[PDB]
Amino acid sequence: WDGKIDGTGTHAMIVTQGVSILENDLSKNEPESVRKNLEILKENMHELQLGSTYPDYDKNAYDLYQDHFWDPDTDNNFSKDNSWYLAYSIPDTGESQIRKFSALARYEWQRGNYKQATFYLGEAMHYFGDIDTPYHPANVTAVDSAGHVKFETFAEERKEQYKINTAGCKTNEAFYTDILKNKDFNAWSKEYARGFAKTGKSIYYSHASMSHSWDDWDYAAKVTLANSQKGTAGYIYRFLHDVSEGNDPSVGKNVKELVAYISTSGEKDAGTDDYMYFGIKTKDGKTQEWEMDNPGNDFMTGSKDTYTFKLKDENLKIDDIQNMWIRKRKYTAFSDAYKPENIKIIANGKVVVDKDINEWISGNSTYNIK
Ligand SMILES: [Zn+2]
Ligand SMILES: [Zn+2]
Repeated sequence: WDGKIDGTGTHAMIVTQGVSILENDLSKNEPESVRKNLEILKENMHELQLGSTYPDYDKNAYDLYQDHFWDPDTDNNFSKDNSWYLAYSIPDTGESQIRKFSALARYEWQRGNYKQATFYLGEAMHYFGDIDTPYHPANVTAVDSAGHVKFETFAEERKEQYKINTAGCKTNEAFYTDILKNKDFNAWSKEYARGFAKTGKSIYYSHASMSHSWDDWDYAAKVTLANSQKGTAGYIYRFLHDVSEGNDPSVGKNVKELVAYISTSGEKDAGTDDYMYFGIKTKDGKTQEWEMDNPGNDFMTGSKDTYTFKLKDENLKIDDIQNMWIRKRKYTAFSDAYKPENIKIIANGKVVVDKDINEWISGNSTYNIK
């Protein structure tokens, strides 16, 4: 979807309606906590809107051209066994970004940081809207500097006509009730989002592609924006319940993957061009290292980088992981010290490590974070 850096545009509309939807569908016997947390979200509407649009303008990433179009099965494929050379981190997908930002949002809300939490939530919804955008050609045709395409700008000038204010039922009915059943947030999200994304892919072939008429486009925008709004409301509903009832999705399950959200200091020369690795050591002495690499320029000054690591051993619990570290290895003979500001590690939907560092890492050395 289209959006603007000031928090306006299609993305912001979706997220704004996501709240109205909840405002009207929330049944009477819903817990006060859910109801009062919704009020806190509404009071931070602007932040929700800024988060909803920010990913298309984020300048603290990898200095690459934005493109938010993936095949709906990408995440599922990357999850299968064998289908990936484990020494390499897994690429970021909209599907995985929903989970990352949702985890960051929950962690922040529980520590009282509502503004930061809302922003992160908005970012999670931005990616859900994307996978719900019916645009799936092999070759993309960008029309602006933010990587948007013509279908999105077409929907943008007509966004107001596509609004909805109800999911179709009350939160005490099937749609909302089914959302709370799966205590495994990450598992639920995967199956929940694919549905919207596949329907979106189908709509692309039958209505939204460039060969279809304007009426087909208007209809495509109508049905996919309704799905996006509804789907978004469902996410926000799940979020409110998760943060209200102190719900933990990682409850006693295996850790097949770890996610690193690294904040590099804004101080001059803090970023590095040297090789960077992440590693872990179990209670039984087994170790595994991964190279943190993405298509763009990694670890830039003041950047916020993301790396997904798939484990060899799929039968380890979070507690079995004793140590965690990052390691630098010289690319050239010239100095290129690295200064990370903060490092968060996520496992099964929960922020298990939140560490401020603000220390220089030089030469070929290892910095332990746990
Ligand atoms: Zn978008
Ligand atoms: Zn986007």
